[PDB]
Amino acid sequence: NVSGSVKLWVDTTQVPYYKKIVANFNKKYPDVKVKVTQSPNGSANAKTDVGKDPAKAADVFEVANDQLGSMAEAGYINPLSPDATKAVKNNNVAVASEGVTWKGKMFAYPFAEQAQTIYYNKSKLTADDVKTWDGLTAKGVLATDFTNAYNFYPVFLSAGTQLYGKTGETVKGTDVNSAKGEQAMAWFAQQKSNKGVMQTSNALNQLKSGKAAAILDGPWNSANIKKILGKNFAVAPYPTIKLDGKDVQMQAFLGIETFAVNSHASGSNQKAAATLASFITNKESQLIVYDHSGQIPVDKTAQKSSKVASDPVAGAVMTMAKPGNSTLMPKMPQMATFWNDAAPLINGAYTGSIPASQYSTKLDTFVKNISK
Ligand SMILES: OC[C@H]1O[C@@H]2O[C@H]3[C@H](O)[C@@H](O)[C@@H](O[C@H]4[C@H](O)[C@@H](O)[C@@H](O[C@H]5[C@H](O)[C@@H](O)[C@@H](O[C@H]6[C@H](O)[C@@H](O)[C@@H](O[C@H]7[C@H](O)[C@@H](O)[C@@H](O[C@H]1[C@H](O)[C@H]2O)O[C@@H]7CO)O[C@@H]6CO)O[C@@H]5CO)O[C@@H]4CO)O[C@@H]3CO
Repeated sequence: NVSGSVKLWVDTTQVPYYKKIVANFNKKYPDVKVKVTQSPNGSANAKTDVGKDPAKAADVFEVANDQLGSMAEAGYINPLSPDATKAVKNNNVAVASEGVTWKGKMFAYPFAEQAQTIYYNKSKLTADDVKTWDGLTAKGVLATDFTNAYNFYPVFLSAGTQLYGKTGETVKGTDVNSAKGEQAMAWFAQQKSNKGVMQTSNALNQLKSGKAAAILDGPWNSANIKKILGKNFAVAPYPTIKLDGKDVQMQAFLGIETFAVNSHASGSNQKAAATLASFITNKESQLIVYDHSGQIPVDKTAQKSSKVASDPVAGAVMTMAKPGNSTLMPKMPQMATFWNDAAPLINGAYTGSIPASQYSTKLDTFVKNISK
């Protein structure tokens, strides 16, 4: 039997359908009392919302894969048991297992495969127009945010640099302090004068108002964007960009969204938390998330289901996941410093706060900063 009381943290707009998933959980585990709330500062802040006060934080909480190495090293999450690991590995696609694995051990329960794509109004741009960045932006406005390093750091990967080495595990392996890194900086700077590129803190709202023909966004907004665009909805994988005169695919990050179990819980509450985390990341639950938000399951069976297999967003995400089209977000403990420093590096190049004469210096400083 499973008994106990557990608190579950999800994002604000996910609460209604996680209550449905928890109702399904309670059909099987009637004696577990679950309280579902939104998290204090959203899934993007999980490591900080938990770490501020582990005993007060949720027992099961939503967290993206990049945060897991920090939380594992800090002791906030324990490794999954051998049986739990076996189930994650058997049930989900390989990149989901890689996403939750730190130094050979799994630390979370994966549920969604995330890659940004182009979402666009097909009455304003054609499928051919969206194949190249310059061609798209010559024909319509793409709204985006150069202050968000998740959006734009992968241009450095398109440029041929590595982030924490070959597989994202090498502390000193970021090599953007190079001519290749400068090519990416120059690309950001070029976009400031591209009249088809609109800087905004809310690209989705510019799509909704009709001021943008296209945005870069992820599958957490798939259903939202389908509603906004209606019969004009279209999606495509990321386009090519020109770096040093060559056309190369513009990358996105590949992220894996997960639930983790707070290591504070003990006794029956710990068992209940692990059971809940397994359940809410199972195939049925992933498909409920898909039905509501359009997020893409990591479950092998769910991905091949007719419903997901026919969704154009799923197809674009599966393209994005291929080598060369994205890179899995690393999960080094240094990732907080990486994100903090990457955003001003990129935005400084875009706005001109960092002029070309400073690219090499700033990239050298960046590598030192993120490699401690
Ligand atoms: O912008 C939307 C976001 O805004 C608000 O969050 C605050 C947040 O509370 C602050 O802590 C801070 O965020 C920091 C993070 O703390 C820091 O870790 C880092 O974040 C990086 C993430 O760790 C990394 O995973 C990735 O984030 C992706 C993520 O993988 C995607 O799943 C997707 O996340 C969605 C979130 O799950 C969701 O909560 C919401 O996020 C809000 C948040 O709720 C709100 O309170 O929507 C997003 C999708 O739009 O996308 C994110 C990328 O945006 O990359 C980030 C780095 O970009 O750095 C951030 C920023 O410095 O600040 C934000 C407000 O800016």
